[PDB]
Amino acid sequence: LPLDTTWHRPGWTIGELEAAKAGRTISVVLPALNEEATIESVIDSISPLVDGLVDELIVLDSGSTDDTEIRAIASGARVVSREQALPEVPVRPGKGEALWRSLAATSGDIVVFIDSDLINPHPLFVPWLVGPLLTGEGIQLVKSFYRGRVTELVARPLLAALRPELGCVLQPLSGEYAASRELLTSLPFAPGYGVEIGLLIDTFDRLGLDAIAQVNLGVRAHRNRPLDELGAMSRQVIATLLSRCGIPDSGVGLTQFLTRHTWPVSLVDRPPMKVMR
Amino acid sequence: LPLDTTWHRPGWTIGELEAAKAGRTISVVLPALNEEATIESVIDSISPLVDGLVDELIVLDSGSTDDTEIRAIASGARVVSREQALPEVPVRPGKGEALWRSLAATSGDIVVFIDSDLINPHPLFVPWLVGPLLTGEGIQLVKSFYRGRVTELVARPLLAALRPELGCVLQPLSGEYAASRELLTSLPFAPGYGVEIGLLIDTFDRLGLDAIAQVNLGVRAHRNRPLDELGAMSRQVIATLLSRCGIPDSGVGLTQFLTRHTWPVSLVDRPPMKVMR
Ligand SMILES: O=c1ccn([C@@H]2O[C@H](COP(=O)(O)OP(=O)(O)O[C@H]3O[C@H](CO)[C@@H](O)[C@H](O)[C@H]3O)[C@@H](O)[C@H]2O)c(=O)[nH]1
Ligand SMILES: O=c1ccn([C@@H]2O[C@H](COP(=O)(O)OP(=O)(O)O[C@H]3O[C@H](CO)[C@@H](O)[C@H](O)[C@H]3O)[C@@H](O)[C@H]2O)c(=O)[nH]1
Ligand SMILES: O=P(O)(O)OC[C@H](O)CO
Ligand SMILES: O=P(O)(O)OC[C@H](O)CO
Ligand SMILES: [Mn+2]
Ligand SMILES: [Mn+2]
Repeated sequence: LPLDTTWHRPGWTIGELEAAKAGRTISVVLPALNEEATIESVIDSISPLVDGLVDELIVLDSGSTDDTEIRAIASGARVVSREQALPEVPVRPGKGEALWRSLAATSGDIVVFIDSDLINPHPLFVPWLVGPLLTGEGIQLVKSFYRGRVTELVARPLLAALRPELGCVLQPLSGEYAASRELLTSLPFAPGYGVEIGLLIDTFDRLGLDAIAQVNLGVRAHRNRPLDELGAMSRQVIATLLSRCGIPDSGVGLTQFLTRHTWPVSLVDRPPMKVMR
Repeated sequence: LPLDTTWHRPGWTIGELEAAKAGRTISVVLPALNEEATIESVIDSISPLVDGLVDELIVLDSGSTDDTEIRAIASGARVVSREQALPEVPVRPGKGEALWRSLAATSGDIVVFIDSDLINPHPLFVPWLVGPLLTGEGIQLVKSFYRGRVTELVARPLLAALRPELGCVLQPLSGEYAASRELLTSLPFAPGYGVEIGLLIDTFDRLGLDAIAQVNLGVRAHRNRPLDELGAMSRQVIATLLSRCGIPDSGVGLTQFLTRHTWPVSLVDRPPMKVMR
């Protein structure tokens, strides 16, 4: 593949990777909205790395109203609200907002994102993801893949239509990935569920494929959302993808008939966090 | 809805509808590719209308290699191959080809399409669909709806993005619909699975919503295809939708990793069947 792809279990040990840091730091961010059932398992999969390979782990709590925050705290995680991450700026809804704000609440040269709704995640996710950033050259972004309705019906076919160079990316919508701060604070952040696809297209347009790697995380399980919520997610993915391709989006939310309901869509990106410096 | 929508069971009787024909004829087309398990049930749901409300029923056999044709014949249906429908023109693959060719093998002023993979279809499908064409004014196209992964994730959200006026169409991808010959032979036909969405957008752009109605057919069951085949279907739907919206499509087929496989996509429409006159 024209895309650096690690097809089998990476061979790097935790101690090698740590040596390879060479003064660089690593932050881990778990965005979370109402994931009380899974958040503790995810934090626990990663907290053993802290003060070693990982210099920092935070939960970016994105407005949870369940026990996400208390359970995360009881697992020893630093929990940061959207408001605390960036208090001069009023909070908008959606995942992209949470991730963008997380840049202001972390200081790692490398930032790793892991969804907090994962079912029994491997403790090597973070080592496997930072590998190419640490030991490669010019890699600034690493995507995960795994053995994807929105992914297989919406994002990959749309990429084939409009950015076929990215056809080799197996899981463009993957919530597990790592990237340099220099890259992330230089890119705008799409709102809502548009954030991954925006980052991928923006990264590629700006640095080309050679700046991107992907690593196999094996098998993945997570919360299965209802079709209607996916419809809304897909709508936002489309809105962001069309925008990156110079195509005007109507700005009209998807409507569904159960009576009538209109879901929000946003055509507004957050600017590169750099301007907030 | 700005779209003429019949929300409950239509009240027209078969005898009223027949009276309303007023010299107009009605053709029914069942496109079929390897539907031996369901084809007989579908034909039988409709053949009682023949020589009455329905003047003509054909199965457009689209290259079947199972018992579709023999079973359809044994149910008393006229079976027409792609080659027989239009023998001067070599056959291309896909559904859109079959439907376009079916225009050459029928002569009804009204043409009704019904998928041949339906599980126990109602015998009133055809009466319910021709209703607005017979008793309305200016209606040239009638779509069905029902209580849709490609539909809900790809087509409706893309329509919301690019032709939001069509947001009120509940089942844009529905295989059950009827339209005037005058309309159908005036429109190009998208290849493969692009044919429905192309017809809807072309119809709207040319006649506006007032020329379109939709009728509730209740509940629908059909063959559930694997995700990868849907991926390919979605790719073609996207290709056709982008084209109708003036957006250049790469022409690159969707690739999937199981090793690598590329599915065909086509950017070539068939012209209005009128030019073949
Ligand atoms: O407003 C939100 C919505 C989600 N999340 C968190 O983000 C993660 C992913 O959200 P989820 O609802 O599980 O998304 P998915 O349906 O799995 O969507 C997939 O595809 C999306 C589009 O790229 C990605 O954003 C997701 O990370 C990816 O898992 C979860 O941990 C959530 O807790 C927030 O923090 N705030
Ligand atoms: O090359 C082909 C492919 C399909 N068919 C027939 O067309 C009908 C619909 O095909 P199907 O594979 O069942 O499509 P769906 O997955 O159900 O796709 C839905 O969405 C598509 C995109 O609009 C429509 O074309 C379909 O009619 C609609 O049911 C079936 O009776 C097939 O026998 C052909 O005749 N030739
Ligand atoms: O929830 P699924 O089964 O529709 O697939 C979700 C993938 O992990 C992300 O698109
Ligand atoms: O086969 P489904 O369940 O994915 O839905 C199919 C609809 O009838 C057409 O998009
Ligand atoms: Mn999830
Ligand atoms: Mn079907």
